[PDB]
Amino acid sequence: TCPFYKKIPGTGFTVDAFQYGVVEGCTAYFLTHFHSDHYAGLSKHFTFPVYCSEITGNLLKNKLHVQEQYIHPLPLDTECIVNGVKVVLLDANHCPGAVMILFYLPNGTVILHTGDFRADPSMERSLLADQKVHMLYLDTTYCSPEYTFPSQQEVIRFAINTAFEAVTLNPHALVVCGTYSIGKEKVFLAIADVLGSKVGMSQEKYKTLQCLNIPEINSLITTDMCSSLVHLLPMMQINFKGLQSHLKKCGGKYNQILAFRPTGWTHSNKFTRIADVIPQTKGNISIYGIPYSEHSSYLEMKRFVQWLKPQKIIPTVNVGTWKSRSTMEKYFREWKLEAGY
Ligand code: NI
Repeated sequence: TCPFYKKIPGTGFTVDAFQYGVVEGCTAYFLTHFHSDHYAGLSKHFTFPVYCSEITGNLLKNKLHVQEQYIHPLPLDTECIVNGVKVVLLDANHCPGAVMILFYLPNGTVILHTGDFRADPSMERSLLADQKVHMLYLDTTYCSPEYTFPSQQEVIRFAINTAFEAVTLNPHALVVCGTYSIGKEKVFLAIADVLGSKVGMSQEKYKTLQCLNIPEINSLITTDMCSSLVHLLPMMQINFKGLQSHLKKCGGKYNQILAFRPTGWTHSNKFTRIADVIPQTKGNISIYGIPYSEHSSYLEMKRFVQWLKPQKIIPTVNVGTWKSRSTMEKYFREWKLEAGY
């Protein structure tokens, strides 16, 4: 049965609620982005209307085989009527195709559902500036002050410099990057660009990337492993065993692997600077864990919420324990008392 935080009061709408069967009263199912916890339950046998971005729509059709007739893509930054309710989709600065959804209820209440997001100051000059928000359905993944990590720009700078240095010293070194979902494409694309290479990957991952509307993508990726010195592999293969096995497969073309594991937050963040990160090494294999986040840091989240000044906050992440829920409620009250709303 569908939890309260996936229901939109005063509508027949749900958000990211496809694993509960037919939801009584739901006339339109919104999907914020193509991550499996959020789409869990959709398949080619779904027959209710699905509203989403163009990109999410490409992925539902090609990867999940949902039928065309039930896919409803909406452009971003555009007032749209759905089943007689005005809605707007906003870029969530998460993975490709990810949105936030603004709902303008028939009684005058305005609701923002963030989906998954990485808050940014640029959101303060979107259509959110223009009117008041009563209720906020908030991605609270990292809602605790221990959660620090650097900017995406700093992390990409570290990766580009690390890779270019290693391959310029040893032209026979291979770079490998792990992936298990869409998102974080900048990691492998920025590294391949500095090396003057395409990125090689499986047929299944190539297909996924072809759904994402990335400009000039045909110039950046390929299924021909041999021609490429940046390879993508499943995240589960990013360990000494998996990589050894992969190097065997390249037929004596390379004698060193340098590998990247983009993680979310890891406790090494509370002591160390990005500059000072060191790999795990065994032999001719080095693995770097880099903190490339597509969710808000605690400070970014706090800034956003203090700017928006919502009347009520409903968390959508970390909701399963009493201790989590109580901790999040304490920070919302500090923020409100500090800012005066
Ligand atoms: Ni996500």
